[PDB]
This record gives sequence, structure tokens and C-alpha cells, in this order.
Amino acid sequence: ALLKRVVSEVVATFLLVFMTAGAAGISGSDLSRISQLGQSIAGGLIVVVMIYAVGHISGAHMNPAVTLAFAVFRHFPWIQVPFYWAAQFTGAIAASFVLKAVIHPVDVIGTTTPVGPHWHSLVVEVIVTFNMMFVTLAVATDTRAVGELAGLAVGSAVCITSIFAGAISGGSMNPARTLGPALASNRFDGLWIYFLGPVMGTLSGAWVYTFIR
Amino acid sequence: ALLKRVVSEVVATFLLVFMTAGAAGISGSDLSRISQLGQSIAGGLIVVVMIYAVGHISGAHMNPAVTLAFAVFRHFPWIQVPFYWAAQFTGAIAASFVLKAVIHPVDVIGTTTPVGPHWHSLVVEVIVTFNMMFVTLAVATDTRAVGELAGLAVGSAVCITSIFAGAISGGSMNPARTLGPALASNRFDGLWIYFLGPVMGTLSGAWVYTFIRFEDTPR
Amino acid sequence: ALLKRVVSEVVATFLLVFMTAGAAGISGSDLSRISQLGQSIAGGLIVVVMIYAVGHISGAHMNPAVTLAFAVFRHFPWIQVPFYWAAQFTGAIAASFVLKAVIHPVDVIGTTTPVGPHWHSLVVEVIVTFNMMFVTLAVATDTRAVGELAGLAVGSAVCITSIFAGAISGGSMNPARTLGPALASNRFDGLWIYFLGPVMGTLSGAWVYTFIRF
Amino acid sequence: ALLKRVVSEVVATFLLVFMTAGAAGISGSDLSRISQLGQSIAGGLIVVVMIYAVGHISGAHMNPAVTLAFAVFRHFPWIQVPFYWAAQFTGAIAASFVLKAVIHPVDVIGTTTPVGPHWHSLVVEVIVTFNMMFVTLAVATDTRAVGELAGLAVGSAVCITSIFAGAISGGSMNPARTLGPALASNRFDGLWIYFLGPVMGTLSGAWVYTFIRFEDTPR
Ligand SMILES: CCCCCCCCO[C@@H]1O[C@H](CO)[C@@H](O)[C@H](O)[C@H]1O
Ligand code: NA
Ligand code: NA
Ligand code: NA
Ligand code: NA
Repeated sequence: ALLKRVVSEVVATFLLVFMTAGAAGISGSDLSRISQLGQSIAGGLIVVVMIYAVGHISGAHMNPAVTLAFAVFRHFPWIQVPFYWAAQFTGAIAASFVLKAVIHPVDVIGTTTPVGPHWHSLVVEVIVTFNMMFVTLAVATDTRAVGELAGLAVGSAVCITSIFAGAISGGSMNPARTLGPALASNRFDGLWIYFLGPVMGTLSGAWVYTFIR
Repeated sequence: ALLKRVVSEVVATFLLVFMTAGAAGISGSDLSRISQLGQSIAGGLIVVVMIYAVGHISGAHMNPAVTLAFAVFRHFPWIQVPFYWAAQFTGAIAASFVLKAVIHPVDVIGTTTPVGPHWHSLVVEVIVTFNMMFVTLAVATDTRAVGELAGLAVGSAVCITSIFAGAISGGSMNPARTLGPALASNRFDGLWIYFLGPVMGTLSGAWVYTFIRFEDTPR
Repeated sequence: ALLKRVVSEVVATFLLVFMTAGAAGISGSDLSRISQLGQSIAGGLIVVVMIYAVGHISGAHMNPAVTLAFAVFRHFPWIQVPFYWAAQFTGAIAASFVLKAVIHPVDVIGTTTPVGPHWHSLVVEVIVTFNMMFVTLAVATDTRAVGELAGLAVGSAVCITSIFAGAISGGSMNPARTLGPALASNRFDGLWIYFLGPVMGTLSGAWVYTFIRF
Repeated sequence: ALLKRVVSEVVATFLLVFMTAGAAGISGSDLSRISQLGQSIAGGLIVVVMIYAVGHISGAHMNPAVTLAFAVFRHFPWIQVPFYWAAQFTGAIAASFVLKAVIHPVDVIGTTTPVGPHWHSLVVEVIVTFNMMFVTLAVATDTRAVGELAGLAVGSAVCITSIFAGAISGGSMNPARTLGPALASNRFDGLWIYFLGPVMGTLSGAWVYTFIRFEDTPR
């Protein structure tokens, strides 16, 4: 079971970063090849796809901050958390180095970096990650919520992040989605934001939902 | 119960306004940062997200004119209306001022103000608000409707309003969503429209659905 | 009950046309106010909204050609068809003239008129209307289909029609949605296409679905 | 019952290619007529619509590589594979020539051809087709998946393909949807990629889903 969940998360996060960072990097190189809104939509839709494809096998976390929040609030076994982390970072990094080849001569592989003061990007990442984790705890753990629509709801949140936070921080919510492209592009500006921001956001969204449910 | 629902409404209206106004304001300052269509899609999607997040906790009104319409048509208890109201205005205002901090130097924080003669904005806000409350009453209160799709159905209305009414009134339907950004941006052009228009919209959309949901309608 | 269904259809069709022709007319006037894709998206979304609002009351036909095809294939009673037709045209025409006042000085109120040779628009209206009626009959009348997703499915078809057929015929599928704006705009080019194409479209789509269904 | 499924696949594949290649071709002639994003959305939405129309009839394959993968992994009878392939190629080519008539004087009919080095298009077609088939096998065959949402999930994969792979290979995943337009355009650049790529993509996607769907996978 653990092996199949690990493979599921490797593949789901690989596809998440491949489509998200691929569309972002091509768009950033030339808006006539992929529009800004088009790359934001693609980032939302790949989360929709992965949730309906493996949400019932691994839970489709694709995101180390999400796995952490689920474990902290007793929705997921702590013993599996390092494995999920190993899987998500592995898939994100593989995706990014595959892109670095197949979208060449584009050499900024859909990184998330801050526009403007870094603290803007800190606060925005926290809030938009909160929104995503808040709805995630509802649709993934509350029988009173509409679980069949989990994919649409979480993808919607990712799309929002991409449209709005994309203009400030690049709209990550996801240390692995950030770190892969950063390595493939050798671009690390503000990297710590994309670790601290999302963890704060996932832990607070979860906490607030756990209070109100 | 009540306090959880207040917290729900404050968080949901905050996140509604943060995303709606922040995307609309950044877009309004520079369309290469966020496209017009992008800021409208974000507006609809945040309402989808919040309905799937808290519809089963507080009803995810996130809008005082919706709360009012629900109470008037006996779907929501009057005693909690002020609490919901305070939550929504609180969240909206808090969000607008966090935006004012973090989208700086953008200074117009996604306001809704009239394009052209103000009665165009009044008529449009009533009708697009009617649309949103009409479908809301159906999906939230009618067992024959598809309650599981409430978020998608209401968000779709919100998206239409942002696309079409965005070009005339700014597409609010939501007195708190208008007022927060107004205070944060010191822009109040036509502000009364965004109270009267949505109230008339929700009351009338609720009234019409109430008339058609029953073959023999009471009263 | 017929009264409430007629009111349902007047309201739903008014709103379909108000949003669809409103967005199209403002976009046609100035793409910086509403984008081309934006107005297409609004056209699909209002059908989503109306199907979830009144599909369980009147069936959210909103379209005389759809009402007709439902009745021909015995899914809807013939005696209500004229009332549905009256409701639909009435709502469409009223919304169009409401638009004429509130989007002034825009004066083309979101019409659907052909681009290039008229017969292109005829064929395309037939085919895109087939697609919409085909999915409609599955989701509205086949218990093996996903009835809960009917609004999403039918609205999707409407959005495709706006995006693609919008470049050829204006993408109507809907005699009332075309006639309302035509009257409000005083523009009638190719009007007959938007009666005959959609009727052929809905009848043929319903025929083929009726043939393949189990 | 086979004739009904064959008619279902002719019609579904015809409408898939009619709307996908029609929008792509008009957009490729003139972005002011249909936007690039718009034609991408049309491509995803027609798959949504066809899955909800005929998923319960024929299974809404509309794609010979999908039929192939379903049959290899014992979800579809081998004996019907040639009938579905015949249906899909007939529907697709017929749609292409109808378009050639009604979008004239546009003469490139929504073709999928490589941008840049052809090997990129091979790799990308494999990966994006893998994504499509992976979710497909979940929602069409796994009782734990949300089958009612199959249309939306598969249409979403198609949309992503059109947006991202559209800038590299044209985003096909579908030998039929490539071949029809190529014949009608007299345009065959890198055609083999749209046979090999999608076949590799659906087989490996179906393989990896088969691997992960069971704790103890038979073999
Ligand atoms: C991952 C590497 C895959 C190897 C295949 C590379 C794709 C080459 O591409 C092919 O190159 C041929 C030249 O031999 C040309 O004749 C074809 O037109 C072209 O499509
Ligand atoms: Na539930
Ligand atoms: Na219901
Ligand atoms: Na059903
Ligand atoms: Na299921």
C-alpha cells in the first residue's frame, strides 16, 4: 500500500509540476504561445485531474505543506509523511528537469519568485494557501461537505492562486512545485517564502476549519 | 454553533473580498499583471471555493443582501442576521485593508463604481443580483434542485456578473464587497447603488422563485 | 402549474438573453470593456445557472427549438408548447429592450448575423444545435446519464457554440435569442437561418440520440 | 447494440473534431475571430459534452489510442476495437471535410503539427496523453473514483493538453483528430508522432494506473 501511494504521489506531483511549470515557463517566455490566463487555468485543471485520478489511492496531496497539515490535524499517518515528501520533491524535480529539456530554449522553467517586497509575497502565499487548505479539509475530511466535488473545489482554489498571487509571488502554495523549477532554472530568489508561507497557510487554514466544523 | 457560524462568515467574506478585490485592483492598475477576464474568473471561483468550504457550516452567505433575502423568506432566523451582517462587513473591511498593504503601490483596491449614467448601474445591479439570488434560493432550499452543485451554480452567477456588469456597475451584488474596497480606496462614487440595488435584487429574486416553486403558492 | 412553468420560462429566457446579448453587445462595441472570450463564457454560464434554477420547475428550455424537439420525441406535452413559445419570445424580447436602454449608446444589442456566405451559417447552426440537443436529451431524459450535471453539460455546449459558431453565425441555436436582439437593434440579416437551422439541429440531434439510446 | 455504439462513436468523434479543429483552424487564421485560449477551451468542452452525451452508450472513446488502451487492459472487447477505430476515423475525416467547406477560405483546418524540434512533440504527446489516459482509467473503471465527474475530469485533461501541448505539438493525443485535419489541409508534418506518441501515452498511462490501483497487483 505504501509503495503504491508513493508512486501515485510521484506521478501526480510530476504531472502537476510538468503542466503548471511548463505552461508558466512557455507563457513567461512568449505570451503568444501561451496566454497568461491560459497558464493559470492549466495550473488549476491539472490539480482537478490529479485529484479525480488518485484522490482515492494516495489522497492526491502533491504538496508537502498539505501532507504536513493533514498529519498535524490527525487526518493522515505521521509515519507516511517522509515518504510523501520524498515522493513529491522527487516528482517535482524530475518534471522540472524534463521541462528544462523539452521547452528549451526557454530557460526560466516556470519559477515562482516575488514581485516587489518579499513580505508581500510572504503574506499573500500564507492567505492563498490558507484558502486552499481550508477548502481541502472540508471536502477531503468532512462527511457533511460535497466530497465528489473535491477536485473541482481544490482546483478552483489553485486557479485563483495562480491568477491573483501569480502577480505577486507567482502563486505557489507548494514547496515542491517551487523548488523543482528553482533548481532547473538556477533561480532561488525568496525561496524561503515558498517553504514558510505555505506551511503557515496550511496549518492555519486547517486549524480554522477544525475550529468551525 | 452561532460563534462557529460567525467565524465561518468572517473568514469566507474576507477570502471572497481578498481574492475578488485584489485581482480586480491589480488588473485595474495593469492588465498585463492580471487580465480582465482573469479577474472575473477569480471572482466566480472564490465563491465556488467558499460555498464548498462553509456552505454546510454557515450557509456561506458572505453577502448581507443574501442574508436579508433568506431571513425575509423565512429560510434563516432573524436573530442571527445582525451577527452574520457584522461578520460580513468585518471580513470585507479587514480584507480590503490587508489588500491595501500587500498590493501597494496599487491604490484603487478593486472598487465597484458606475460606468456612465448611474441608473444604468442601478438597473443592472438589481437584475444581476436577481439572477444570483434566484438560483441561490433554488439550490440552497429546494429539495428538487441539485444541492451538491450549489457552489458551481452560484459561482457561475457571480462570474457572469463580473464579466457583464463589471463593464457597467463593476458587478458587485454585495454591499460589503463594495464597501470594504471603498473605504480602503477612498472612492465612494455611487455607493448607495451598491446597497439599494443588491437589496432590491435579492428580495425580488427570492420573491419570484418563491412564486414559481409552488403550483399553489401560499399567501 | 402551467402558469408557474410559463413564468419560469419568461424569467429564465429573459435572463439568458439579458446576459448573453448584453455581454455580446458590449463586447462587440469595445473589446476593452468585455473580451470576446468573456462574452462567450457568460453565454455558457447563464445557461448553467438557469438550468440549476428552474430545470426542476419548467425544464429550463429557454429555447423554442428545444421545446419543439422535446415534444416531437414525446418528452413534453404538445399542449404546453405554444405557452412555452410565448414565454420564451416574450422574455427574449423584453430583455433585449431592457438592454437597449441600459447599454446605450451601444446600439447593436448582441445580434447573431452571418459572417461570410450565408450557407456557412446555416450548416454550422444545424451542427452546433445538434450537439446541444444531443447532450440535452441524454441528460434530461435518460436515467443512465448524469442528470445532476445537466446544467454543466448543456452550458458547455452553449459555450462551445459561442466560441466557435460565434465566428461564423454568431452562435445562436435559439430563435428567440436571435429575434429579441434583432428587434431591439433593427438588424435582421439572415434572420431565417436562426429559425430553420436550430429546428433542424434540435430535431436531428434528438433523432440520433433516440436511435442510439438503450 | 454494436451498431448503436458505432453510430455513437462516429457522431461523438465527428463533433469532437468539428468543434476542436474548427475552432483551432479559425483561430490559427485570425486570433481576432477566435482567441487562442478560446479554441483551447472549446477543445476541452466538447469532450465534456460528448462524455455526458454518450459515455453510458459507447463509452465516449472518440480516440483510437484510448480504445486500444482499454482493450489492452481488459476493459473493452478486442472484437469491437476495429469497429470503434472505423467509427472514429470516419467521424473525424468527415468532420474535417465539412469544416473545409464551411470555414473556407481558411485552408489549414485545425491541424496538429510540431513547433520546434520534432522530438519535443513526441515526448510531450506521450506525457500529456499519459495524463489523459491515467485519469480516464480511474474515472471510467475504478468504483472508488467519482464516475459522475468523468466528463469534467477527462475534458480538463484535454483542455490542459490544448493549452500547453498546443504550443509544442498542437496537443492531439488522438490519431483520428490529427489525421482528419491533415487530409483536409494536405498537411502531414510529423504525422507519425500523432500515432506513436498517443499510443505510447495511453498504454503507459493505463499501465501506471493498473500498477497503483491494487495494493498487490496481479502478475
Ligand atoms: C526521445 C527521442 C525520440 C527520437 C525520435 C526523434 C524524432 C525525429 O523526428 C523525425 O525526424 C526524421 C529525420 O530522421 C524526419 O524524417 C521526420 O520528419 C521527423 O518527424
Ligand atoms: Na458528503
Ligand atoms: Na436535491
Ligand atoms: Na442517472
Ligand atoms: Na464511484
